[PDB]
Amino acid sequence: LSQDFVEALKAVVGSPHVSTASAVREQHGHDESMHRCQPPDAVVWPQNVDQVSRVASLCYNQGVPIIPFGTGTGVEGGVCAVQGGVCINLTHMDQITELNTEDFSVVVEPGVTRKALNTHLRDSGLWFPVDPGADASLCGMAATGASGTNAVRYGTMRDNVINLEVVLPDGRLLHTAGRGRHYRKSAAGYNLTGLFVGSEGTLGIITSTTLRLHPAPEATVAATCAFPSVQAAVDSTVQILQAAVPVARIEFLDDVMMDACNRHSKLNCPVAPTLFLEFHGSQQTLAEQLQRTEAITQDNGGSHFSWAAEKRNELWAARHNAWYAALALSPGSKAYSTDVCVPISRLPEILVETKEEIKASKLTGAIVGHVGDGNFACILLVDPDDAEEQRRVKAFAENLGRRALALGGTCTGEHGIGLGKRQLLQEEVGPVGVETMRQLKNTLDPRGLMNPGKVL
Ligand SMILES: Cc1cc2nc3c(=O)[nH]c(=O)nc-3n(C[C@H](O)[C@H](O)[C@H](O)COP(=O)(O)OP(=O)(O)OC[C@H]3O[C@@H](n4cnc5c(N)ncnc54)[C@H](O)[C@@H]3O)c2cc1C
Ligand SMILES: CC(C)C[C@@H](O)C(=O)O
Repeated sequence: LSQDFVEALKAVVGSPHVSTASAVREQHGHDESMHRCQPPDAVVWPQNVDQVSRVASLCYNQGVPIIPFGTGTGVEGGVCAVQGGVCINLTHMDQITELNTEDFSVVVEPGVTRKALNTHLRDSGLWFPVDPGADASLCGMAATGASGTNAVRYGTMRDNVINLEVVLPDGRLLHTAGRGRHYRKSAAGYNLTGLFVGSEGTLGIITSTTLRLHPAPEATVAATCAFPSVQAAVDSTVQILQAAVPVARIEFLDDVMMDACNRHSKLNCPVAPTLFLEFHGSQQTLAEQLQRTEAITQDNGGSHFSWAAEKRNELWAARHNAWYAALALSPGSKAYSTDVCVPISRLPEILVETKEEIKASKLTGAIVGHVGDGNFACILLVDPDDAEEQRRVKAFAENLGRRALALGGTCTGEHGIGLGKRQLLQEEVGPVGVETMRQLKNTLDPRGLMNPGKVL
């Protein structure tokens, strides 16, 4: 970047809020993925939406790529500056506004995390349910189309984003459903909100998200259930869903994952393929749900439920930190991930096959997953210097993605495409799907400067 351009950035946001220092750029050049750190040419922290718009307009008109940056917890290289440019760290805009408890809605800026929102909401009787394990930017979660353990009951980001404020690549300000609007449903025009959820910073910069809030459950029960086999745990999951038990959380850990979590959390669960379960209801609807869920797990060899405020928090903290538990197995490893999602009836086939394929290869791997959605992740731990191992693990991940596609599923349930799944996406939606997505990309970002090299 020229020094005139850098001074122009400083004129917008203030000198302390622009950095061209290599260390600062390198910290913003990677996420949690394997994709090589590619440092942006500068990092900029806008302090308000007007500044976001002016930074975007300056970059766009000068041919400088723009990389939106939330909390940098993505796992597909979304923030990697493959073509250089300006990384826009959005987290100084950290205000919660327009809290409408009577309407179950709130507006959050990119610096607001789920933990901050739910802390702000304690005593309200409301909470925000979509819970990635990282305390991520809520606007980043809208950008990636995130889900979480609670999504099986309470929906994904797509289900819970009511409106978005978006700075388009050339700086124009768009309120996807209209400025200030919030409602339960609409047929008014084309739904623009859904287009920007899961856009990963390639269509514009989300500067606020209007979120659906949910009533806190009357009563909560959590438990773990150990199984003799992966087949037994996943058959139980499918049968629980087919019986329409409205479980709040249903999470799978294979024996490898469970052992890693034990070692990283001082849980001490039996080392076995395991379901972490949570139920929400009145003290008596719970008794009904438990009754019927235990009957199904018992049919498949599940243990009697090991019951879990403080022990349940411990349970879900261990689950949320599964990524770090797996990385801690061999210190220094980074890791590759998968994220397939299949029709639920095909979930037993693909999980059992994945476990078998992990055994049959040199590969080390742990399995954890939002199986209530038909979704799971492989965590594939690698040496950052062993190029041969990385080639095998990438080949494994691509084969797993293609197997999910063969079953009618999707290559990513929640993490997104970034740099890692672009070729799988082309196979998933085919030539007319690819061209259609590209046409939408081109009308919003004619110059191709909005997070280039990602998704498409
Ligand atoms: C331990 C751990 C557990 C996780 N668990 C889950 C899980 O259960 N479910 C799940 O879905 N993900 C999960 N993730 C992945 C990650 O937390 C989510 O993808 C999250 O939504 C990323 O948010 P972020 O702000 O950190 O993203 P970043 O890495 O900062 O950015 C991700 C992508 O979105 C873009 N972007 C970010 N902010 C904006 C914005 N305001 N406007 C436009 N584009 C933007 C970036 O350009 C990039 O392409 C987990 C990650 C970790 C490390
Ligand atoms: C970090 C991801 C590979 C796993 C994450 O999505 C989770 O469900 O804990």
